Amino acid sequence: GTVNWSVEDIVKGINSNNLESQLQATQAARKLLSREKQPPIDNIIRAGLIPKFVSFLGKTDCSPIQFESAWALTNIASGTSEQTKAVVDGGAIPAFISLLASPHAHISEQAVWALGNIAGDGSAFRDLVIKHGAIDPLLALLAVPDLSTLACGYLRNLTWTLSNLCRNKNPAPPLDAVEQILPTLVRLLHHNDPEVLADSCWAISYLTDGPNERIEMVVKKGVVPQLVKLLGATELPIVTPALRAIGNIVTGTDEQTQKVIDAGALAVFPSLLTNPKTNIQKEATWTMSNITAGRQDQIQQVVNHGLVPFLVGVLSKADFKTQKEAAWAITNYTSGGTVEQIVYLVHCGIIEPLMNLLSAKDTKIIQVILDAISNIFQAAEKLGETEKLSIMIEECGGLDKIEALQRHENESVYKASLNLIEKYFS
Ligand SMILES: NCCCC[C@H](NC(=O)c1ccc(-c2cccnc2)cc1)C(N)=O
Repeated sequence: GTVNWSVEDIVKGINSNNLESQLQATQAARKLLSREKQPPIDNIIRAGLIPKFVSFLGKTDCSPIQFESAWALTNIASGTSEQTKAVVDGGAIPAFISLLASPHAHISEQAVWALGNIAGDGSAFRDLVIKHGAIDPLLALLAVPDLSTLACGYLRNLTWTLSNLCRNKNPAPPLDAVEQILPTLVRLLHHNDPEVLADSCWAISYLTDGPNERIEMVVKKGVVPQLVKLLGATELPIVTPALRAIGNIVTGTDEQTQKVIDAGALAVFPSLLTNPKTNIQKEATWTMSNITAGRQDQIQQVVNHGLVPFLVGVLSKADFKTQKEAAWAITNYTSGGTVEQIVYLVHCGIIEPLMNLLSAKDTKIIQVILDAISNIFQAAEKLGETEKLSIMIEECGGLDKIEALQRHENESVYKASLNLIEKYFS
């Protein structure tokens, strides 16, 4: 029927003066554009078909050509930026917005998906979608008493598009737009479908990526407890964005950080710090590094929850990137912690795995480690145990690693090494 038409025929039919010939060629185009290996998007664009497609969006009298041209356009809009641009340039954005209120759910859904791909392309288009007024009719589609009545795929599409309106930076989305979408986002975050949950979490993790004021608008809606609950999901696609949102939040103030701790976050971290998926373990250790950068009573909760031996663990054996996150966690802990907390850290076994990392050929981790070693001696000098410490470090090959660092490209490293040898050794 409409399968494997040539571009030339599609053009011939869409140009005819026959609504039905056009409908038939438009469907042909959509099937061509829907093929999986190398769909001829640029050939379609070159033939000048986008303006014609955009006009069919307005044919309210012919519902099926609306759907078909919507789907065709959608396929193109899901390609490169240049391709997405051609769709926007054809004037698709207000036309798609008008279709959100289509009586046919298939058509309105298709518009949702298309606005999703356009906003998702980048900041400028995101903000252009918003200016043309997309947010209200998108939100209106979710104004039902119970989200469970909505079609499963329909609801996944809306959540996904909403998350693209939250998605990029430089600039971050308009404050006024974020405040408008957030209440519905809080609600989706409570909906019982794994995909809606994942997408909602991604949205929140976009909105929490930035300055503390941004973090505050989110934290103020009270989602932190639901984020922590989702942190313990079995589904890795829910846990990955939940962990990102949580990690973003603890880069903010001490008070925003305390919210995460109070919600029970720290109880999930023994799993997260030993998680078999390498990126979850990396994210969890980074998150820990921002927590040890906080208050002394916050360091104490890390301590109280038994997470210090997990940090020793990560430092001892992990992906190198995760180990560097572990280094930062320790330098932060040591610089801001009390003497008793630094003493405990050494009692848990921090020194040897710390020294083994001096071997690493990465200049900035070495300074982080040196930074941390110094902070520990400073605790020891308050207790006059600097000597006993020296021996620990010397027993586990720590000095051979420290002495070797003078013969080193960087001399902020050599100067840090230098000082340590004189001040605390013979
Ligand atoms: N109370 C001691 C906190 C240490 C100082 C404090 N530093 C931090 O908060 C911090 C510094 C560095 C990092 C970090 C950097 C690179 C990778 N992973 C973590 C995370 C947090 C500051 N710049 O104000």
